[PDB]
Amino acid sequence: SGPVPSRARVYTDVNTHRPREYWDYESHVVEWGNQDDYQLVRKLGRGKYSEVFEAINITNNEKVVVKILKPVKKKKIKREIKILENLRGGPNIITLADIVKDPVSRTPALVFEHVNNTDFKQLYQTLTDYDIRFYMYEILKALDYCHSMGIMHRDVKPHNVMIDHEHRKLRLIDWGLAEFYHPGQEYNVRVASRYFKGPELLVDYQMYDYSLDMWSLGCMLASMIFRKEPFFHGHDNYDQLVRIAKVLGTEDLYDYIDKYNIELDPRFNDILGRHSRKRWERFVHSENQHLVSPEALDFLDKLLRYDHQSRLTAREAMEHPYFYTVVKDQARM
Ligand SMILES: Brc1ccc(Br)c2[nH]nnc12
Ligand SMILES: Brc1ccc(Br)c2[nH]nnc12
Ligand SMILES: [Cl-]
Ligand code: NA
Repeated sequence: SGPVPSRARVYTDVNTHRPREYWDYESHVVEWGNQDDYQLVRKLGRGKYSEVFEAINITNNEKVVVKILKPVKKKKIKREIKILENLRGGPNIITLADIVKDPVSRTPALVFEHVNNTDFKQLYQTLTDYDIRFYMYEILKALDYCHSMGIMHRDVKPHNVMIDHEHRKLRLIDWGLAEFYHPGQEYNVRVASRYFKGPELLVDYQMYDYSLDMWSLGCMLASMIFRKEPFFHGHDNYDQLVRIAKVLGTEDLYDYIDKYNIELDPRFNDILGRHSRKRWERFVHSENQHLVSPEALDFLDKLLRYDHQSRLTAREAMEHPYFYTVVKDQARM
């Protein structure tokens, strides 16, 4: 028999209740602007799918970020545009300002309202306890928002969090792997960066949901409170599940496999072995103990579960005692 079907615990049917045109990005008609409205100033970065530049809008002299898309399926480009348009104005979501083509090359580009190219990866191994809680809460605002809008990011990692530490402002960027959640849809498991991949991706369980982002968030949290980058340090996608199994234990892994009737790749048969579930105290030492509290460990434990349905939702996470002082200070301000 096949894998047991799965549904999101929250925001299950939000796209069903929308007009077709909200989520049917293949049918979306883009009005392409003129990249000659922008002059590129300098290169910020370069991923697999894009080169990113600081630029000037010559019309209003405003600084913007231009993301030149490396050639790719028209389908992926419409998906990213539609998701960015749907989420525009959401808390801690990057703002799409324009969609343009170079008049000569006809290469498509996305124009975003300016953010500094200071990613969380550059800052997140040097934060105070309070600032980890503060920025984690800001990321949760973006995730609860996109999940509530029927979208999963699928590439949550420190590089995709841009932070202005001076102004205590955060933006979740790079929506190029994001998808719409539809109940019963089987998704591509070749998403996310190795160290942040949820167990569903690693065992090829395709009927996943928003909870994938909550695993990635747990990987980030573990890295930061333990000063261990990355927390799960696999050599490849097979060894990645072994690194998880040595922490979360094999009993819960095989119970998860059984629960969803997952057909485990035979490569796993000799490498997973037999491992106890480790107490988090095992990762605490003199250099990180100031970042680790009962609150932090209780919260982390409820993000890093094999069973995607078990993980906290973004809103449940925001309700956790770990954030009580952040929530109190926000109200005060
Ligand atoms: Br690097 C970098 C900086 C700002 C934005 Br907005 C980005 N989007 N993708 N990569 C980005
Ligand atoms: Br990095 C970064 C993040 C969020 C905001 Br809002 C920013 N404004 N300038 N630079 C920013
Ligand atoms: Cl990263
Ligand atoms: Na401590």
